[PDB]
Amino acid sequence: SDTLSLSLELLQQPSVTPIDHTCQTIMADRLAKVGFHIEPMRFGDVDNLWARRGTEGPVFCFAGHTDVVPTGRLDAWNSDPFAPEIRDGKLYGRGSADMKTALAAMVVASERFVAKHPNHKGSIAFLITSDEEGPAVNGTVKVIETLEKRNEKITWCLVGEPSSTHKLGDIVKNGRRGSLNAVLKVQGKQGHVAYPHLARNPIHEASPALAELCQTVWDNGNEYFPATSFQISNIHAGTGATNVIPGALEVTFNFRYSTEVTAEQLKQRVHEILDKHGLQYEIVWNLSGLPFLTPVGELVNAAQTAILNVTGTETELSTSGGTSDGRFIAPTGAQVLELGVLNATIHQINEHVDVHDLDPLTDIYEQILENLLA
Amino acid sequence: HSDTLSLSLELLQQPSVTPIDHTCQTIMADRLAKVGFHIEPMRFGDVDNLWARRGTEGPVFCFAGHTDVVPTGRLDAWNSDPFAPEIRDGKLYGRGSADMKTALAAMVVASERFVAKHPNHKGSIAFLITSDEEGPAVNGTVKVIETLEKRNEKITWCLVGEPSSTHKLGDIVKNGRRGSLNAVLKVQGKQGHVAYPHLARNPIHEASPALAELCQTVWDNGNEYFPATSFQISNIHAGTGATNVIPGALEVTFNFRYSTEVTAEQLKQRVHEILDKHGLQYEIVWNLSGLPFLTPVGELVNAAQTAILNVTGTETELSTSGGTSDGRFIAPTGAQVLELGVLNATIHQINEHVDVHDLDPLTDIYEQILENLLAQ
Ligand SMILES: [Zn+2]
Ligand SMILES: [Zn+2]
Ligand SMILES: [Zn+2]
Ligand SMILES: [Zn+2]
Repeated sequence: SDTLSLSLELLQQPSVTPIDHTCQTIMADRLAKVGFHIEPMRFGDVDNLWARRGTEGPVFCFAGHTDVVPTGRLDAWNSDPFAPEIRDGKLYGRGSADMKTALAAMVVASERFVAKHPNHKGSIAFLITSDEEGPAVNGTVKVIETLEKRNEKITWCLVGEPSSTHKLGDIVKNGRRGSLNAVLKVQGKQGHVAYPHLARNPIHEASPALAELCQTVWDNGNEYFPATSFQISNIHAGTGATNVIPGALEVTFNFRYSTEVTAEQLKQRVHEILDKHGLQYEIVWNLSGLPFLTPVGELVNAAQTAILNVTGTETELSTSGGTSDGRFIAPTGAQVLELGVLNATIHQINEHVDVHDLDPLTDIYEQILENLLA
Repeated sequence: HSDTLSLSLELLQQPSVTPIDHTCQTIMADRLAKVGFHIEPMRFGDVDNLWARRGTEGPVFCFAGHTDVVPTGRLDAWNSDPFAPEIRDGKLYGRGSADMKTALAAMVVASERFVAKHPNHKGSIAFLITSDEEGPAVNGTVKVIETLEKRNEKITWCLVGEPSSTHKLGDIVKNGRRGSLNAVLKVQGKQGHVAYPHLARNPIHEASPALAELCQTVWDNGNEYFPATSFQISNIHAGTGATNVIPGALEVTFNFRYSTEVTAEQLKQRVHEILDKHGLQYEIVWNLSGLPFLTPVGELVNAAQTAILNVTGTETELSTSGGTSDGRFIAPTGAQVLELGVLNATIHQINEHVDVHDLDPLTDIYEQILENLLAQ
């Protein structure tokens, strides 16, 4: 499996956002040998790659990221997350599902495709970033900004995110809910634990609020998007002393919202709940991504037939899960479709992917090239 | 100008964050040694301790206290360096300025004056000082007492210099304290993607309602001797910093200051009862810092009431409120215990400070306590 060997090379590079750690170079060196122009695009602390074979339309673009989320408790892993290994037909390692394996399949499919169909029409392109998981202010958004400024349009973009639920290709995504982040800093007053009346415990004041937020029903979603969901990712207060009341509480949370609400409606409803609990705080909001929905067209069609032909599965469209760089690509007018491995273990400890899906996914991606460009 | 202020500054300049003594006990010993106190340093683990004693016969009066201070943190919220003591509009600012280096200084100066005035005093005077009172406190005063007890060296009266006062100097003295039970609760979740919560277990979400209940729970109503049991969460942590990752675990550090209406095992049983109710998967590591204690009202209280009234015109009042102290380790021996010090208004806070006008009076009080117990 050429996909497996390339997967391992990428998986061995520790690439926690926004580190690339040679990943885009490894890819570029492959692509450069099969007629792709290599155009790296550094933006601050982020590395990006625009690779393109052909100068005429239509333009098919494979999108993805080389960065991975933090590993977590290193002693909770059964094997080093940056030392990939197979164990009972399962490939373990951070990025094994989200999404270094897809990256590899896109490259091998591209190579195999160019070999059997060298005089194909249109162009094939790769838009790869090293900051998709984080702020994403210097990633794919800046690449698009550059492409748009020189009128370089993408017709079809297939983001190799892990779209599947139960079996490979059972789900493909043409849209996504929005993503709204917040860092809440609740102010109290540092003091002695045995003299709470002379202090303000932020953990105590915020408790009822966090409890309320966690149970609050935001919307019921709609026929295109699941309901808005609330999640607290981080919470911190205190430095260690058991007899000291902390002066502040930091709470980091996020909304994945449907088109039934706007970032502004959510913000206002959240301040309204914090005000209701008589809190003294400050929030720093950040709109990570807008809800988006691209049209169902030939990319969806090419993918329905490729999936059915490789796996015998009837795929189903969805906007579920997280979001992707498709939010920065969709505004250009390209049809966006996400297709990858199972998302069962993404961002989890002992993240893995079934080896039996690597070659199929590679084949699926190859056949999509054939249906759209030959 | 004040000898008490002067020594206060000297002690204050030493960054003695639990359990680093940073020469404080040496500063104190060098002075006590010049007025007949034998100096017996007792280092246990990484904790320094001082048993200083003048005399070999009873009764035995003991000044107790700690040189360690709670952490400062480079918060920048400090108007002046916490280990660079200074005065502003008659207030001495610095970490430990109230808890409790000013008292240490006052005890030493009172001892020096008492000895100069009454060289032929009866009984003995001793200082039992530790560098770990604010922390785990396993290698501190508890060990000194283990040592004294094993060689039948008994303390009659023990005056702890913790900041006992509420509004004005010596308005409150404490002969007892509530217990102190600590816990580090680790709620076990399952790390994952925030947008795929059904495939994970957010421990912050699960614990949220349980914590909320713990904060609103009525543990007891206390009694005529002790205020009601209080619960406080001191620290809470989950997640590395990523916004799209559900953390695998939540760590919650909390404490109970409890009355004699409940026992540590009763509290422990209700907490698990409440956590299990919310269907949490967790482990708790408990640590009993101190048992509730109440010593008898005797000669020491009488000497303190008199001393205080004569110095400030204030009638002190008994109490077991606030936190706890090393009296919890001295009380089991039979010593009458009484805590008397400066205001506790700013202890464990940023910009901790003490009203300078209380230093000389506190010193006079200590000296008079000595006079009322060991002179006539
Ligand atoms: Zn991804
Ligand atoms: Zn991800
Ligand atoms: Zn103290
Ligand atoms: Zn203290």
